[PDB]
Amino acid sequence: GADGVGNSSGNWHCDSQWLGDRVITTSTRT
Amino acid sequence: GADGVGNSSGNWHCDSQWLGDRVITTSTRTWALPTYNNHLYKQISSQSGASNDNHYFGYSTPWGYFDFNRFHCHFSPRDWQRLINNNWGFRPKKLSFKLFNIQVKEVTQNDGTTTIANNLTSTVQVFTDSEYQLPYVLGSAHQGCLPPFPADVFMVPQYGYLTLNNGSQAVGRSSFYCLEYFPSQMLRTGNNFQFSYTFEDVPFHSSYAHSQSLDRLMNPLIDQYLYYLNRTQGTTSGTTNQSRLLFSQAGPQSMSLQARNWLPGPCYRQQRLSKTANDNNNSNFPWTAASKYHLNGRDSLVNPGPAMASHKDDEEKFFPMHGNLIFGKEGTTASNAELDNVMITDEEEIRTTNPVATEQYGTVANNLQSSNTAPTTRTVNDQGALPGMVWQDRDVYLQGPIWAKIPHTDGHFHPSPLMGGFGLKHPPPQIMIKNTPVPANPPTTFSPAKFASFITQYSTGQVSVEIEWELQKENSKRWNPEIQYTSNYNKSVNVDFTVDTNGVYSEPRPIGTRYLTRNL
Amino acid sequence: GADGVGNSSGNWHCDSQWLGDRVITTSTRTWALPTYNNHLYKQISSQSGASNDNHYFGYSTPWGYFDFNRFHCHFSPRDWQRLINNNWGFRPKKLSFKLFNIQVKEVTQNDGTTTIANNLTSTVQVFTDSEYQLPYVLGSAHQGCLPPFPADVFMVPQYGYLTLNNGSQAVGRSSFYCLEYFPSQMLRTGNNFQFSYTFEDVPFHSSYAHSQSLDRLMNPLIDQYLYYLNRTQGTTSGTTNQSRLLFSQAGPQSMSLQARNWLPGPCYRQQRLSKTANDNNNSNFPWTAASKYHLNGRDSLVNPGPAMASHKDDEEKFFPMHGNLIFGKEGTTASNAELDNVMITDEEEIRTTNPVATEQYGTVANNLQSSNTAPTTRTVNDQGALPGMVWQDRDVYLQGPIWAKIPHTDGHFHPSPLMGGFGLKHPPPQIMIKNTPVPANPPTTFSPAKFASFITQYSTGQVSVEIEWELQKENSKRWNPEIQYTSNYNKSVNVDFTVDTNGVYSEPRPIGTRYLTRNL
Amino acid sequence: WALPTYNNHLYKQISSQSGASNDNHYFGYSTPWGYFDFNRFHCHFSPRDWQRLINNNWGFRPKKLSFKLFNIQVKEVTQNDGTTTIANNLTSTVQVFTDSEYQLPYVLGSAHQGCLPPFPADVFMVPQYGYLTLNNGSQAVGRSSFYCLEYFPSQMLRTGNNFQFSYTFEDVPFHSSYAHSQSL
Amino acid sequence: QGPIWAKIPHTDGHFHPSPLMGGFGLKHPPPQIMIKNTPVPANPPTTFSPAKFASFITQYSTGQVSVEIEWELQKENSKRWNPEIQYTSNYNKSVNVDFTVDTNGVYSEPRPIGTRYLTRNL
Ligand SMILES: Nc1ncnc2c1ncn2[C@H]1C[C@H](O)[C@@H](COP(=O)(O)O)O1
Ligand SMILES: Nc1ncnc2c1ncn2[C@H]1C[C@H](O)[C@@H](COP(=O)(O)O)O1
Ligand SMILES: Nc1ncnc2c1ncn2[C@H]1C[C@H](O)[C@@H](COP(=O)(O)O)O1
Repeated sequence: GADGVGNSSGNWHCDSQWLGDRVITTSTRT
Repeated sequence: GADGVGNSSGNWHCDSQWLGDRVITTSTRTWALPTYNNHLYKQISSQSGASNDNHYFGYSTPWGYFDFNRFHCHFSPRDWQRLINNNWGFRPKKLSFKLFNIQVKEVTQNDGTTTIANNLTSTVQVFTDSEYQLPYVLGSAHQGCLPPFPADVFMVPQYGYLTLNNGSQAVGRSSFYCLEYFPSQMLRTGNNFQFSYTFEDVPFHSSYAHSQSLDRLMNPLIDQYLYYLNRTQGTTSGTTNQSRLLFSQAGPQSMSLQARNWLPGPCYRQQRLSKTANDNNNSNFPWTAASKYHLNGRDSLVNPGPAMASHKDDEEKFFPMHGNLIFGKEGTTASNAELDNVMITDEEEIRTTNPVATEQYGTVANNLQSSNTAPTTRTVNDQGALPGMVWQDRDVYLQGPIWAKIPHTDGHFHPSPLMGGFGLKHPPPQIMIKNTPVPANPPTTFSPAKFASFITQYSTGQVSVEIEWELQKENSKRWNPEIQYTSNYNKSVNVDFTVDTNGVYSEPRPIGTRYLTRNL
Repeated sequence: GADGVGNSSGNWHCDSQWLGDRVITTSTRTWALPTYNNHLYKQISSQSGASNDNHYFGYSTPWGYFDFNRFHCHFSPRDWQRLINNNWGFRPKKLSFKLFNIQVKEVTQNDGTTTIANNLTSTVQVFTDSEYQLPYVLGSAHQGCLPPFPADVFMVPQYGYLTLNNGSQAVGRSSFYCLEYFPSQMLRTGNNFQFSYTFEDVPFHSSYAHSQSLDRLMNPLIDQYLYYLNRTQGTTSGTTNQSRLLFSQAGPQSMSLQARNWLPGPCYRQQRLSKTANDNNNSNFPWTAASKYHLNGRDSLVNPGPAMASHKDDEEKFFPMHGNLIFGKEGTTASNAELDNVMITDEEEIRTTNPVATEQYGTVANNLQSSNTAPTTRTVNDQGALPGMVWQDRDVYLQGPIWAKIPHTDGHFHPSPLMGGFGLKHPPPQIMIKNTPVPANPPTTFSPAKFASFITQYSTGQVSVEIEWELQKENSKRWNPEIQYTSNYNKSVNVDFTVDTNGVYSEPRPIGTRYLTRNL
Repeated sequence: WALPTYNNHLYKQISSQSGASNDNHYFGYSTPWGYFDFNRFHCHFSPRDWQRLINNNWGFRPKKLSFKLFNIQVKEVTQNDGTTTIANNLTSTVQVFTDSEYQLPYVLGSAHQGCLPPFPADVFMVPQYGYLTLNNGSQAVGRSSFYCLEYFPSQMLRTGNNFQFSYTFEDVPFHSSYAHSQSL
Repeated sequence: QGPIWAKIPHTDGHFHPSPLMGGFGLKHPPPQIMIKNTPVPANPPTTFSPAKFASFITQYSTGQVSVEIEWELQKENSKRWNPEIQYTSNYNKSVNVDFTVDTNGVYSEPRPIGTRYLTRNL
């Protein structure tokens, strides 16, 4: 990825939901 | 390439992998560049009566330059080991030069505090002397190369050149060069510089040492069918036996008398020195007794002369007066350092093809012997070239020079860099660099006077050099093991080729290249 | 090829015919091979304190080898005549090696009678060093070549090689070679061996001699337009005539003073010897007064040095101290033979391009002459190479060496075999041969001990070598007849180049190659 | 290689000496057969090769195999008076076979001698085959096994005959031609 | 000069089936190759004998043998900066040459040779 100065290079993804068969854990920290 | 402010114009490429047939060395370092000569070209020259053999005339340029004419710039200690211990020979092939991540910081001394900030709108200028129109100042063992250790930062050297001179003065045929009269690419932050070069055909280096000798080349078991004269008088000496011409058939017994097909390499005798500071003469002779040449009535020391052996067997203490390259250990003043502070290189692998540097060359006749005259012998101290001579060149060490620009003259003999390496007609061109001058504050009234008030600023960024190396694999039917370079497995203080307690990389010893054996 | 017991695996091909443009020499001889070193590799070395310049270290191998590095191996006396008297020059082109009609005889000493019989189920082993991994021991004037006379039988020599050594001892960089670690073809009776080789590009030999001279190259009738200085003082000497600078225009009169474009070949002075055992000094100086070189602190005699002329005009009795190849007559001990038992070769055709071996080289200045100082002259005894020098190489004789393996070093000058012939990077590889060891009777109980009880046996058979030769025809506008080699038509005792009363071939004299004249 | 006639063309029952040792008791047989072995690295690698190998590779392993017997000669000896004469018995044969079904006791991999000489120029004597079986002291049990190598199909060779054999190693982990720079 | 392989015994269980003396543990290792001289009856009697034959002509066999083995290699991939230790011959002035025949033709292996000279991490 390649962008600029006043443009965030990512979002705050921190969440977890279940699939009954599996689970996805998303974590974001500073 | 063209991008923006908050976008890196390059990545950190520093690695090396092998192809068995060849090896690619990628190296990246961080560099810093000041403003040299205050944005000015200056005429430099020899001090008014300060020295005679050191007279000179030239100029100092506001430009800096990049250099990596050292093997340790590209190979790591380990890689160099693999290379040395496995290959008959090797050579340079391709080249990739890259400049990126440029930042121009301008500094201001306000009160008693130096503040440094970003001057984004400022540029830097690069160009490569590919037409070879600027004096080639590389291949002279100068400093300012790329750091052996990748983590180290370096300062970009300044460009200065010499010209024809008559003492402290110059001749009308001298030449003044302005690097501003060269088209150069100017770069802002986010701009990068690209360059690709292709090495010419140049003979592999000798990463080998001969297991045979010049005089020990024949068959130990069979006798020659040729005859030589070995007795001029000594007969059945008793009665009436003055003299008689007697010839012998060469045998394994007459080993140093047999007919020969080849001669040793040329020579230029060097003075013998001992490392023991008491074997030597109690006199200062590093100039009045050393071998030197002179041009235009100017003495110059013949430092790395023709390739000659350092010492004969069973000595290993007598080195030639500057008969080899000497490297200075890390942290050691440039002025009169101790013997235990330098690393002297031993050229004892070329004993079989080359004459000993300090020893003589041989015997020559110089009279018409007869009943009236006794035969005379002359000790030859200097030998030009001869039909039938065969020699091995010097050696390259992990920290030695790589290439050298063969001078553009009417004639050359065996154009191999005396300091060692690859002699190139057209070597990796010079890459120049300089901070674009920024005028400080100008007056509201017009001034014809030369501008000399500039904003103080320095540049910084990364540089990347990729080189491909062709390899010559080893094909020997030697039964017993050959000698290999290795680290001392013993319990040790510091680790060879490593940083210390306060972060300083240090190269313990010089590294030869000749560990593998090939015949004659 | 693969056939049976009662079927010859080859024919006797020995003949030579001419193509006017080239000549093919076919040669076949009968060979015999013993069991060398008792099926063992032995470490050989110099005697514990027997000699100093003759120290050595190497090994003795159970293998034999084939050699034909002598011209008389291929050319007959007559052919050599045609060749010499007709061609400007010549060279090697192709090669065909063939082994056949092999028979393995095993011998047993029963009581007081040696019985010899056939061991059909026994084999012999051949292989050719084409990768040049075994020390090249050929081109050293060794004996064991093919017999000059076709009817003669020869013994196949033994292979022995030398290595790097430190006196009587060896270095860790020395090399041990086992010829068993080479893939070899094993042959039973009815098997044969085949091999084809192709010579590289190598300059024709000089089967000619110059009719002009270096200094006698200009025009006898016209004067030069160049000027030289010939008078420094001698003026109209009488009144007030101390000195004056006077120049003359070169004329046919000032023949040895005219401007020159070229120089003679290099030189390395040799001592002058007389064939008359009374002209000489009453002292034994064949080592203490002879020209020699030294490597690694080891003296070696410079036998066939640079190509220099043997004697000046009107002498023909003074030969250089080993300044040429000397051949031994048939039937003459290897230890101190008489002067009337050897054949010394005269190099008196190269007088026009080469300096005299025993004589000096010339005059050199070595001071700044003036009113205060008298001009000084130095007799030059040793001259390296120089821009503008031109020389002729040595000569090849009917019984001289043919080729020589140019050593694999970093550098060579004028890589022509000092003993004469064709210098080859890749010369006709070495062909090895040895009788496959046959275990004698073994014990019913197992023994880990090295086996050393073998059946005694020797091999025999024929060998064939075919060589093609490219020729350089003669194109001269010489009006008068040139000199030709010829036999003495006079009533004679024995016939030149022939067997005697009890069957022994003998080569009367050495045969030069330079009988035809070409200009400069 | 050289091969004698072992056990005088006879299979012999061997066993422990009647009360000579206790932890060394044994029972087996001695066969008239010899065998080939090269279960030593120096049989294949030269000193130099071994160096290249060692100094360059993380690890290594065996893959394929090619066995060949040739140039066979059968010499018969006769002691006439006080002189041993040796000659050629062309019409005589030799017998080879390979235990590929692994039915004969595997006697290799026991550090025995008789391998191929480290040095190529050296000649060696072909060892003799002998095997052991279940034993109760100096005696044997009923469950012991007697093997006759003659009950195996074997190829007989005259002079000019040769023997051929190809084998393929199974999957076996590389050897550690390395040493750890870290510790546990 | 060490062993190469070893036949893993055919039992109900093994743990870490590596030859204790070192090398490659093989379920099915290079089979055994047998050799023997075919018995040749000496001179027989004109009268028939049921007795076991034990009079043979004394004879021995000889010839060549060839063994070709292919070896898979695992190359070295280390980012070690400083040099590693290597096996080498003593470059010093020496008596006899390591791994060589002597004055009367006897090959001799000076020292044992390890295999572990290169370093890898954990
Ligand atoms: N480093 C290097 N570069 C180029 N040539 C080398 C070098 N070292 C040795 N030589 C030799 C190889 C050629 O035979 C010869 C050409 O010389 P010339 O004067 O060009 O005819 O110079
Ligand atoms: N016998 C023989 N073989 C090869 N070359 C010869 C010989 N005799 C003379 N020369 C000359 C011919 C080439 O001009 C030169 C090449 O030298 P180089 O050092 O190869 O550049 O050497
Ligand atoms: N030389 C040798 N041969 C085979 N396996 C080896 C060897 N050395 C170590 N191992 C290990 C590798 C497998 O993970 C394990 C299988 O054991 P198992 O009992 O087979 O389940 O044994």
